[PDB]
Amino acid sequence: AYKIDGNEVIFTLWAPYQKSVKLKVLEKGLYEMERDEKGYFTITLNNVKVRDRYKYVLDDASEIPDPASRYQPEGVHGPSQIIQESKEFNNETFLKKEDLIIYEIHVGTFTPEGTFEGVIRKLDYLKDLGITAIEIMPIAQFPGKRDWGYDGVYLYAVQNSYGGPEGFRKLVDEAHKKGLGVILDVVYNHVGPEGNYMVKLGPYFSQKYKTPWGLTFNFDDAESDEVRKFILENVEYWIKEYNVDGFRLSAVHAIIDTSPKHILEEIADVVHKYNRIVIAESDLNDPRVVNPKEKCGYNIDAQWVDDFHHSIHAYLTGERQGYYTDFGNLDDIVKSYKDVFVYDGKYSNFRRKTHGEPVGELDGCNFVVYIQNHDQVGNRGKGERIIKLVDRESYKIAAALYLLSPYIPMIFMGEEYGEENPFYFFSDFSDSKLIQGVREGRKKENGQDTDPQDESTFNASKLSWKIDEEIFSFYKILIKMRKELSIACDRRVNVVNGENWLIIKGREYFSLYVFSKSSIEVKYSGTLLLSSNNSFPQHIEEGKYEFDKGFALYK
Ligand SMILES: OC[C@H]1O[C@H](O[C@H]2[C@H](O)[C@@H](O)[C@@H](O[C@H]3[C@H](O)[C@@H](O)[C@@H](O)O[C@@H]3CO)O[C@@H]2CO)[C@H](O)[C@@H](O)[C@@H]1O
Repeated sequence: AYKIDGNEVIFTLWAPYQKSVKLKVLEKGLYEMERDEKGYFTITLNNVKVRDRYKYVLDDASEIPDPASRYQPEGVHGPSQIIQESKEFNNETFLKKEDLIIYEIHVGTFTPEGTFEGVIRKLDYLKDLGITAIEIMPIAQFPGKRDWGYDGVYLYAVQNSYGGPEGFRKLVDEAHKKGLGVILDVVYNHVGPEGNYMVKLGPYFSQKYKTPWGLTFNFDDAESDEVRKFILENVEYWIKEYNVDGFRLSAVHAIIDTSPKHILEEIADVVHKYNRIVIAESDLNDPRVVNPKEKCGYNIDAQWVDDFHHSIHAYLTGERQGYYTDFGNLDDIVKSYKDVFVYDGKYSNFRRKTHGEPVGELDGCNFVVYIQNHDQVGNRGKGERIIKLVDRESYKIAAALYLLSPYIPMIFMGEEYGEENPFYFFSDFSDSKLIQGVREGRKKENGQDTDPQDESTFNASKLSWKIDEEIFSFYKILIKMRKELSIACDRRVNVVNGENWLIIKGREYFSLYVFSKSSIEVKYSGTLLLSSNNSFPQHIEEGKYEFDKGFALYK
């Protein structure tokens, strides 16, 4: 994009497809740019200040925003803007992976405001709940106001309608004062379908394959050095310019790289260079994502493990559609509890292939688990939260299973107080083809009948903030007991199961998960820390008990 250099500013556009490019500074001038042989265009200017707006005009005289824009005040087709530029950052995150309890937030819907300011207003509540890091869904500028974020199209530009650069920086600074970390969801596997102008510039995109969401970045073919650079500088930029704590990488199985060093390893190298954390959403069931270099891995800090969610959801709801077909047994939950992946190199009927690989001795803090998140709610056609799909006891049992697991737990916004509103897929394109495409694709892929482009679809997805006190208090105590029992990262657990029950015993605790009234042989003693109802004894000893449906934590 641009580099401020005392009182001058250098503009750089990578555009090998283009014979000649002009810098257009709105209400100032047009300036010819110098071309190097790799196709970078440069010009250094003296008359540019903060708030100045610009575009680049191409060979065919067409005008485009800066692909590396730091701010798009008028959206994805408007001009780019020069910004404030406080390059101020801590050399370390204070976040410790082992203490991580994550809370996923969609900014537009989290709060009536729908902005960063709205999330600042909730920091005290979040802190008090006991979360240690917030995970922000993508903020790279996308079309309109209503989008999950995965249609982001300007990787360095903070969404205008969320409050732009200033709002986000204020959010992170305020989060830090309250002792909360911020994790940014970033998308390096594709670009959204409206408002991306990189195709006219050079081979940003791979000819080699496609994601379900668009063409993917070119990391390993002709001219890919510069595209690797575009992505790697983006990770550096979020750290230095916004003092962000870490990242959640969208769909790393869709980032394909046959280079000698995988771009995923380089991504982690940048984040580790600045002592930050990265988490990968990976559908590979392959420890290489998370293995250290010495074990041939990319050394990413942790990965999402859908198998854990899927085990719990399928078993508790009886659902078997789509990917749930691969799950549904109690055994699947115990397998994920013991071995992390259910598919650790076993035939998948859903995938029609052998899937995954065992994880070895990696500790629990290489993985993140959840009973809810924006996908497991929002990719449902009716967008239902799991609260609508199981009874109250099972909801509490589910919450306990993940929050007391050895893995890093992630809470979906609202889950903790028993939110009941759906979370739908919504979008805000203005290109009529994409408007028709999204409705038709989403109806077909997801069975979504609400219109993604209809504002009511977004309004309906806003949190109500209607507190179920009994559920909220139950979450708070879970989170606190997790910390006090040193549950985190520790995979040394013993698991016994019968038909309709599970007992899980760690170093300092044991839990009873009674799915259905059962006579159970309890091999341990302890004192009761928390229970989902009042039927469990305060002190229990070794013996046989007939329990009603519920959950209890001892010791
Ligand atoms: O018509 C817009 C777009 O819709 C569909 O793509 C969306 C997916 O339906 C939706 O699930 C979401 O997918 C992202 C996940 O939510 C997220 O966790 C991440 O890891 O990766 C996914 C892609 O980034 O968002 C996409 C994009 O909006 C449809 O498949 C597309 O063809 C269509 O372009």
